[PDB]
Amino acid sequence: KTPVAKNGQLQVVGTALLNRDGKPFQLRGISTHGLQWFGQFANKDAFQTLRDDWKANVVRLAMYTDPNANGYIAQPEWLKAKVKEGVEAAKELGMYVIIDWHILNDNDPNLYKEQAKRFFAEMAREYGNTPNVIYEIANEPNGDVTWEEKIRPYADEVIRTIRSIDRDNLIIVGTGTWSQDVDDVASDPLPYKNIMYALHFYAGTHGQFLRDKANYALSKGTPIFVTEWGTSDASGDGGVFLDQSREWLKYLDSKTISWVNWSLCDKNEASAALRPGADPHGGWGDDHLSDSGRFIKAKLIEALE
Ligand SMILES: [Ca+2]
Repeated sequence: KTPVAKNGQLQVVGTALLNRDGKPFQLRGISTHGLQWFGQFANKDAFQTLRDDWKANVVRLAMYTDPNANGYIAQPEWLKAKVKEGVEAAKELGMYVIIDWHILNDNDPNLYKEQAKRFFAEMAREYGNTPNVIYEIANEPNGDVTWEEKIRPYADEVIRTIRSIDRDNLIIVGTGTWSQDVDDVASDPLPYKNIMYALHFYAGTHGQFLRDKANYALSKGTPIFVTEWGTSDASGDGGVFLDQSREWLKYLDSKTISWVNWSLCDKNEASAALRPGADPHGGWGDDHLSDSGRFIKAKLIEALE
């Protein structure tokens, strides 16, 4: 029985994500790399391998926005079509699916706020009628871009647009310093239904100092969802950090915090789950899973156990 058939319409109560029966529920899965670069993996066959064999219950569609990255602003119809294919695939498989407005070098989400509103309004009219879709409205605010000054104002307007159409599907809002500054949200939280706040980390870079920030946020009532994390270090030059990854996943499991690994592609970098040449349509043998991918697959299987 599929994840969506078993869990239905999710709800946020306090810090906690719950399923349709009010039971605590953890989403676990993996993100595409940028759809403009590694979109070949965002298909129903790859996703079925993730569901059936890896035991993932969520996928994330990383739609870069920055036109210099060949993001949505440079080629909106072509990228929107990829997002739709990804969402339709997830719907057919009964998986949850995150539509990620993947800001990064465009470090202030306000830069493309009008485009974000129109895009998410469309996504909500198309997909807001079933439980699957999750709207991630600003991947990683960074630089001099704070909760009070820039992120919350952006989020309030985009959330009002979404909530005028889709009253209940989850919305996840990024936080300052590449979605680290979750401890700033409680100073002025958003008064809408089913909102959670992003925490991102790399196992080779972040440790207890960032877990303390998460705990502080949780203690003030801020719901956290890890929409992106890596097994490598921030630069990616350290190889993989599996004992540090295990420590982080133990922490997230203890708090029933949902998590999404980066990334499902075959780029020659430590955080990529697949080895170069891996089949876009799934069924990956061990030869084409990287050290990171082998670990993530095993952890997902173990969690369902
Ligand atoms: Ca809905």
